[PDB]
Amino acid sequence: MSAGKTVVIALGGNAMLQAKEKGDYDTQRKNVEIAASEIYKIHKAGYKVVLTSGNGPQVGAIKLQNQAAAGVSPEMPLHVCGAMSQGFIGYMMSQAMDNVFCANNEPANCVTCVTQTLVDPKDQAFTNPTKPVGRFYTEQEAKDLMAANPGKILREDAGRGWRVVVPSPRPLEIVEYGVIKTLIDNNVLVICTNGGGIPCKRENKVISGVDAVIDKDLATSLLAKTLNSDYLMILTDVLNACINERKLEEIKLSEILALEKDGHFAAGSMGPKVRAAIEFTQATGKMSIITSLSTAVDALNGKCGTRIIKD
Amino acid sequence: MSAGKTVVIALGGNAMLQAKEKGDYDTQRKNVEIAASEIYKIHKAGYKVVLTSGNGPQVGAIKLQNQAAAGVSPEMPLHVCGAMSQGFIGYMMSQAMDNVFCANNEPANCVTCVTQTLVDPKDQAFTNPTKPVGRFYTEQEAKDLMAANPGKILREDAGRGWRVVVPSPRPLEIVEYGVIKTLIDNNVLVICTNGGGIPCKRENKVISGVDAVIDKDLATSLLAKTLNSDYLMILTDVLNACINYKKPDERKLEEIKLSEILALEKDGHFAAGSMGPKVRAAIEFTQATGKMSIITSLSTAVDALNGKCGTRIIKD
Repeated sequence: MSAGKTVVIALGGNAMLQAKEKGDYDTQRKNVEIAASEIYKIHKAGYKVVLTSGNGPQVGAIKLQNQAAAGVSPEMPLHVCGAMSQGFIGYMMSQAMDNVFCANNEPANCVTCVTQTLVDPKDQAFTNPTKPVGRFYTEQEAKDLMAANPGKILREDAGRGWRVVVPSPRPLEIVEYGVIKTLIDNNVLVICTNGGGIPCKRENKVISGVDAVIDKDLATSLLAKTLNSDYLMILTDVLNACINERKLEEIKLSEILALEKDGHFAAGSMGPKVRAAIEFTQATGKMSIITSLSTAVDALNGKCGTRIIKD
Repeated sequence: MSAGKTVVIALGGNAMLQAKEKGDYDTQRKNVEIAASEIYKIHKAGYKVVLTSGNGPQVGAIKLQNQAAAGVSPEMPLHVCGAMSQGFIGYMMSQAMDNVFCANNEPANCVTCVTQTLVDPKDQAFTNPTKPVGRFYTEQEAKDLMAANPGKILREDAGRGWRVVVPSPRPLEIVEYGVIKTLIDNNVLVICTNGGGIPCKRENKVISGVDAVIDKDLATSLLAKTLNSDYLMILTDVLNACINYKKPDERKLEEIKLSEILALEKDGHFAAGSMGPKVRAAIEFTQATGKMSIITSLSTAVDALNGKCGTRIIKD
């Protein structure tokens, strides 16, 4: 209710895609329903919740489809693809949270907000795309893709295969900030900023879309401190941050500020996750949490996960 | 504006598509920008605004893409395509509204909500798909593709040419209504119900999508009344709903009593007509609420609001 602290939670890939599942609808739906049941617990413990997600595989299938059907229907640019993934991802999430609400005989009170994020158009990211999207290929398939379509680039994504890559500039402003705040002030569980937000530039007072995909964690950090949130929570499948064996539990700003200059996090898909938690904790004095989707409430209660706090 | 009366406006194909126009992104955006200018004037008059739209050409496109790409990427069902189209269309609309707000040194206060609409799974519509979506085809390009595409049904979209046709079951409930009313109470300009809502059924307390495209005027009419909005406004490309097309008896519905338009409906004056569901929709709002419903063209909206034009349906 009106009394709850606010937690901003950035769902990950596996809220939706497990390790090399195929992206059909039902598969993703069952994963979302599993996530929703965990989220619900946080709602029931009485925190206000802002939920975000990645959109990596989902925006990549969509851009793939736009490419493959170009001779048959006009191809949409990458920001429009991002928009369409928000609809789809936002649909799945809003519906499963409505269902878990109703199953527990609570009146549904959840929405998905389409979301734009301003970025810098001449960011270096536009001349070296580095953000993996879509499903995994082999280097065998990857090489034919590039041979086949030489505008497109694949790269190795942490031993899972090869993936198409897109420009990923830093998020500067969530355009729908005011509205998101209005909703949370009003006790709505808000889903927003799916996939980091639709990448846009603002020139001459004109917001127009640009072709990128933003880091979900960097955007949610931005969102969380903009909202002056009580917690930033980034969910994975792994209960903590680890190395090489160091398992990070509660750690102070400084020590983890010290571990990241030494690239404990320049090997993992974990660095900017750490980078996003740090910035938020730095900026707000409030705790950021990186845990598994499965121990989320345990973490809030302080029973587990990597928790980062002020000094 | 906290003092404002609320107006629920359904935008038409022409919000996004004009004349035989191609559906590239830039063309459609251009059209949204034009719609947004007109809308801004209603917000600037000081009215609260909930904006809806169709999604027929855009969801059929998306569905086209999923079918063409099915061998290379998993093909998404129609309700999931509906969701994506809200994403696409709501993004265009919000951005456009944002821009016109900024251009007028007014801070952005606008958002699209993904919207689910409940229907009846047994609704006859499911046995008789009727809603044209996507591009137009020759008769012959069409047969070429129900031999090819068994089950996928096409139909003669009104002496313009052939089109895919899908179940259009009647809307029963806007799942996000409460949130939409909360936004409106807080004076946010809300875009929602784009394409009439993602069609869903609710069974045993579980909501799940069904493969359909709901009439967006029916869904909007339903939303307006659930909101007890002050007006419901359906914007098209014709300044008015009309009677006896091409007689010298061709009359122009201007201000008109509920009783009189109902009877006209009953006698089949709009029946073989694009205005059919639009009149049904305004009737249903006005009959439920006593409030004025308006059928106008995008380019004379405020004048309609100001009572200088358009078909304005008033209670008995």
